[PDB]
Amino acid sequence: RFDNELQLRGLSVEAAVEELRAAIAEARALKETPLRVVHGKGMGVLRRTLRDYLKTDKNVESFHDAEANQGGHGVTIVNVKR
Repeated sequence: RFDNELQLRGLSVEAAVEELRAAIAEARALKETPLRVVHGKGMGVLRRTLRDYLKTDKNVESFHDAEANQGGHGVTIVNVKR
C-alpha cells in the first residue's frame, strides 16, 4: 500500500496524459515526491505514451520503472522537482 498513487488504467492516452500532467503540477506545488503512476502493462500503450510525455514535462526530475516487487513495468515512478 502506497501514498501518491495515480490510477490511470483504462484511460485513453489523452486522458491519461492530462491526468498525469495535473498530478505532477499538483505534486510540484505541494512539494510532494515521488509519484507512483499506475498505468498497467497491457500492450504497453499507456506506459510508452506516458514515458514519452514525461521526457519533456517541466516539473519532472526523473522517471523509471517500479521495482519488481512494486508493480514493475506496470508502474512508473516519477521524481518531481523540488
